[PDB]
Amino acid sequence: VCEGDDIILGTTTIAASYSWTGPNGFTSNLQNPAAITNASLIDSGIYRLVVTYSNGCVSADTTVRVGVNSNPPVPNIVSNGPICFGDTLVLSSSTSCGQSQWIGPNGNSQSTLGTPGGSNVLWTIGSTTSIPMNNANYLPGNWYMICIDTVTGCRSESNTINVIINANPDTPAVFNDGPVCE
Amino acid sequence: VCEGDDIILGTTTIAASYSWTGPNGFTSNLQNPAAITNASLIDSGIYRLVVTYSNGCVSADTTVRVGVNSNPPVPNIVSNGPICFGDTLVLSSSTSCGQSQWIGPNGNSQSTLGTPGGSNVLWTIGSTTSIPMNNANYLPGNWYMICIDTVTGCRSESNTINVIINANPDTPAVFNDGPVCE
Repeated sequence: VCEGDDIILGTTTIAASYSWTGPNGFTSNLQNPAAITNASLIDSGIYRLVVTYSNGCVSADTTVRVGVNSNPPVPNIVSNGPICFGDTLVLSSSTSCGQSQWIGPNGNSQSTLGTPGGSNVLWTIGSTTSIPMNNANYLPGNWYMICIDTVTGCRSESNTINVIINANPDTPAVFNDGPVCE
Repeated sequence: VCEGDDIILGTTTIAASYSWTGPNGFTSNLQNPAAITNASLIDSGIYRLVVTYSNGCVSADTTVRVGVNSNPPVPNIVSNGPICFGDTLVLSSSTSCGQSQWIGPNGNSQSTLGTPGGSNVLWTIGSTTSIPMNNANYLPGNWYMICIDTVTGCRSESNTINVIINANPDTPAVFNDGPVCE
């Protein structure tokens, strides 16, 4: 499991009494002990179960070994600052992440965050993404990043940045006083 | 352990009953007592364990001695104030710290906070750091400092300062009324 997720333990057998023990004070007498929610690295270890039958016989102790994975460090996103419209928008971070899923004003759904890699500015295979002006996601507003661990499946969310894209003023009109003598 | 960290106790043997005692009211009857979280100096001391077997025999009391280290005092960071761009930025503190890890807008990751000492403005071997204008980290914004105890491994975070770097105005254009008679 990855930190913050739930550790689900339980058995499928039938008995007069159940006895569970484990790491960080864990204990239970049920077939399905309450989930260990918001699991931490301290909860990793060996969970064990012994079962007592109505005939007074006691079964052999068996085990479940639960590993807990760390999430990637919280990344710090840095933008190019108050970029002028038409210039390439670059969002990056110094934190090393396997994959990086960028959440813009259009984010957090499968119709936007399509298959990673290739020409996909919102789901890259490293921490830096470049968004051209001719791109649906070239938008100002609050951006964040999710670091994806490609080995464990763990995710860690970033800080939030306000991307500012400035407008280029219109071609100005220029007028004069009309014909003038030499 | 260092204050704020967790004290993890437990045994590896098999018994009918376990009995733990310790400092600050600690007691448990498990093979793996709940962690003492957010450990304080008051939790330091001798933890002890006695184990009872199913045959009625009781083992000898053994010990674990847990020391708890203090964190460095919270340092007060002082900057040079509203420095003009191009001048050297100095961040310092009166608190004596073994190493000092500076967190700027690019901080808190291994790609930024590289090996301490030498030409590394973000990870020094004392409380004062100087950032030249020709440096990636010469940035305005919210800075903090982490004091690192090089003997115990303990860390203590600082206060937060807003560093202001002012722009130098552009070379002004100057115009006049054109040719004038003597």
